[PDB]
Amino acid sequence: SYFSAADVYVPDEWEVAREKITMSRELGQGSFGMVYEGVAKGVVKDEPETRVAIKTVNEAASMRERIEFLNEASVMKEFNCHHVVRLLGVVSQGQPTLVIMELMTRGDLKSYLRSLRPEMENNPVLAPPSLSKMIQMAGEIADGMAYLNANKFVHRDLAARNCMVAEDFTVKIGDFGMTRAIYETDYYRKGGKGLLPVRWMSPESLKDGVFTTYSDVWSFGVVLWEIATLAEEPYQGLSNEQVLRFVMEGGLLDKPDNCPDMLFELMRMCWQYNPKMRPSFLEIISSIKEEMEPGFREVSFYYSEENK
Ligand SMILES: Cc1nn(C2CCN(CC(=O)N(C)C)CC2)c(C)c1Nc1ncc(Cl)c(-c2cnn3ccccc23)n1
Repeated sequence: SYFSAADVYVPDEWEVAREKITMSRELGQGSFGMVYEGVAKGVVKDEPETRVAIKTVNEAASMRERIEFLNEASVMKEFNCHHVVRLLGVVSQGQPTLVIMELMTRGDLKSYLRSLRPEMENNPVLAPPSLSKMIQMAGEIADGMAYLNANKFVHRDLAARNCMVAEDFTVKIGDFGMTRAIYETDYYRKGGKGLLPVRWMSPESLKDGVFTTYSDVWSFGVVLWEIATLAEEPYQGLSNEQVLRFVMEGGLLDKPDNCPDMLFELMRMCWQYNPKMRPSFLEIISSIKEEMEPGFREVSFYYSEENK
């Protein structure tokens, strides 16, 4: 009279010995538990030791919660791309439960962009990012997204808060779902389907709640706008409800102050009302590849043999 509904986590080849992991600096609190920086032995080829981020579930959490955490985190096991944050191992044996991730020392891109805003202290400050630096970020994000699309995924929440920034300033698609609870006001719940990033969503997505790679491209345009405004709220001064109506009826974000023409042109291609007229992520990269740093050819999905 029924199918069993019991969820489990099955230890696999990603399991790492607890003795190989040490945790130091606290990075923050996730929905599941605390996240730390640390060091992991033997998790990267040719590296005796690697700096890592360690997501934890402590001894007080329920086993149901524990298993949910492990199965959610495990989605990242399928990916191996320079521009997607890597999962490096799992400690499911004993407690606390650990998931070991590539460390992104400069944080999420929204936080990073906001950190570049001048302080209200009249001190000397780095000028806003150059076109060349913004283009580099764009290409890296687009490469990670092309990789995900090639692996038949739709992201559904592409936004600066869901990209991460490495020590060397490389931007990558972030660990899935790790910042939505922190930037809670970037979401709006209107019904079933729950909390949706309405200010990042395409007109067609706002209309019927379906997401495609075409709507990921729309969101990519909004990310470029975020980069150019240092992460202002899109459609600031419109309520959540007013955004739905504005975008569905054809309204667009304005060209940011001092935004280079090239970048806004790219935004406009992403924001074509008809999804079929938007470029693909591969086509986006093709258009800016001459402006990418030379090493992009060695590490990108775009130039890899997997891009066929
Ligand atoms: C995303 C991020 N944030 N940070 C820090 C945060 C503290 N400061 C912010 C600031 O401005 N300070 C003045 C302190 C520097 C940046 C660092 C190193 C990271 N890297 C990183 N890499 C990989 C992962 Cl999987 C995670 C991560 C996942 N879930 N999760 C939940 C909470 C926190 C992190 C994470 N995080």
